[PDB]
Order: sequence, then structure tokens, then C-alpha cells
Amino acid sequence: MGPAFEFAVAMMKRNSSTVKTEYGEFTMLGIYDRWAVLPRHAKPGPTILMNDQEVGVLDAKELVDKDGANLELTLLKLNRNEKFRDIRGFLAKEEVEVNEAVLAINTSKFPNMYIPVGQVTEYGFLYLGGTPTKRMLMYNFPTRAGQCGGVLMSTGKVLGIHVGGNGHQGFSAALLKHYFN
Amino acid sequence: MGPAFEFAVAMMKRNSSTVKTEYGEFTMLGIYDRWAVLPRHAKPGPTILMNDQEVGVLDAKELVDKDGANLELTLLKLNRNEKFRDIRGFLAKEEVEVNEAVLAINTSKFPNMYIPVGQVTEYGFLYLGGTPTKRMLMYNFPTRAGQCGGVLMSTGKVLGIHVGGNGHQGFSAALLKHYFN
Repeated sequence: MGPAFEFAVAMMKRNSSTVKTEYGEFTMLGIYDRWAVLPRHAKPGPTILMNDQEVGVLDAKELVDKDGANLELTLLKLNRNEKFRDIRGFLAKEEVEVNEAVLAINTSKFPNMYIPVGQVTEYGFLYLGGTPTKRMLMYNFPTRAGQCGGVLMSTGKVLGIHVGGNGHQGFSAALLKHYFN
Repeated sequence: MGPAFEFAVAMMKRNSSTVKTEYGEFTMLGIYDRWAVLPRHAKPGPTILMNDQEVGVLDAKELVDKDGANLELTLLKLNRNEKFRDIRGFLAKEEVEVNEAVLAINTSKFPNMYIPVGQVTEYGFLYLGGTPTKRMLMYNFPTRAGQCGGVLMSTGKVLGIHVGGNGHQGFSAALLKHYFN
């Protein structure tokens, strides 16, 4: 658990930011170049607040699989002058299962917070507010209304982005290497 | 940081509960026998919600030093049939300074959450909403309106109870062994 935590803290300090869209406040993870990821529910507009600064948005892609199934992620390309530290090496080629994970949240209502959630298993397909969603990962999480965007991590791995739960389990969209390029 | 986290998780699972008084929702730490501690601002009444159950309160003591100075803690004795696991061995005889600490929060709006706050130093005397307060500990904490009751911990040590901050530093009341007995 402790190595997962030490990994998550460093990762978050290097690659995360707090974002505000018109739909609420979220944790954002920068991935490489100018591309970051948000849960789909953040619905970024042409402009966002990133760490309380206005940043333009050049492109947003709502991700679906090869047959149009929802993946519940939005990739966004930011008009900034800095690049993100490339972390594509920490993203897996397929859904990750792990014995001990930590969910990290970085928002003005949850500033730098970390939750041990224990074991992660690949759940795959489910309904999420009625919408058929694929490639979900599941773990223990006495759950909230939103507080989503969290980043799901274990030692040396970035697993996914927290997109919701049922009150007893939490669900993350698997964050796969091939989404990027 | 990681050993601090592993310590805090075990400690919280064994000795903490979520409390609701009429003044809000707080993290509570059970200490031994039937005695727990809350920040002074929780103002427990004759009854509390502990993990969503009504529990009676037999005695509440607002702690002050030998010359009546505020310490910002309330010790409360609960009418329950279980004893708390004794953790007086983890409380220090005097204010603790540490290089790496973790603040742990257990509430229905922050369920099992942990914040690395880095170094803790003994601040001693300060004003806290205008009230002269002693035996404060200080650490890094991009701060909130309440979300106090948090437990401040490092590897093998329970340092204090989070009682407020200024926006850049967070403050905990030192939780001293001799308060108990």
C-alpha cells in the first residue's frame, strides 16, 4: 500500500492539476505533449480553469471502442506552452488487475487526497446511469456523488480514471496506452 | 511517506469513526476504555451519531492548560459496551516534531482519505478565530473551511488532531499522553 502511495504522490505532483469546467470541479491528468484526460462527465468547453487559470481547449475527443461503445473518457488537447511529462510508459496495453491500488484526487474540495482501495479487478461491461460502458475496473469504495476524476494507481502503474460507483464499489475507465498518439 | 501511510490506514481502521454532532460531521479517534477525542468545534451534545448510530455521551471535557489557555480539544466518554483498542502508547509525553506526516480523515464527505503534509513543527501559541490557543503543531496544508477533525500521524506515532488552518499551513492540537487517565 505504502509503495503505491509514494508512487501516487510523485505522479500527482508531476502530472495532475485541478480543473474547473461549467459542469463542476475535477482532477485532470496530463499525459504527454498537450494531451490530458478527464472523465466524460466533465464536458470541457472551449475554455477551462486549470489550477485556477484560463486555458484554451483545442480538441476534445469522447472515447468509444471500435463498435461505438462508451468508454467514459474525454481526451483534451490544451493550448499551453509547456508540454506534460510523458507518462505513456505507465499506461498499460490492456486492462490492469492489481492487489493494492490507491485513488488520488486533486481538487479544491479534496486537495491532494489519497484513498487506499485495495484490490482492482477488470469488470469490463456495465451500465452507468443507464449507459452501456465498457472496460471498467472495480474496487472497494464507500462511494460519493461525483468526486470522480480521481486517478487510479498502484506501484509503477497508472490504471484508470475514476468515473463513478454504486455505494460499495468504485469504477474507473481503464486508461490504455493505445488511446494516445 | 509510505510507512507513515501504512501506519495511518491500520490506525484509522482500528481506532477511528465518523461522527455527526449538531455542529457538523467529524473524524473521531477512540483512545482507550470509552474515551475518544474530537476537535473542540464539534461541540458534542448528550447524544452523537457514531458511524451512523446514536451513542450517548457520559462526559465531555473541553481541555485547557494549567492556566486556563485553550487547547482546542474535547475529550468525550461514550456510553458503549465495547472498549477502544488502547493507543495511549502511541501518544507522546510532549509535542512531536517529524519530517514526514500524514493527515487522515474519515467522514461521509471525505471517506477514508489521507493527505501527506510533510514536515511537522511545534508552533506552540497562536490565535485561532481570535482565541489564544496553545500547543499547536504546523504543517503544509492548502487549506479548507473545516474538514478538521483529521488525525495527524507519522510512522508509529499519533501526533494530534487537525483543528484549522490559514490557507497555506494547517494546525493540529498536540494529543498528549497525560491528557488520558
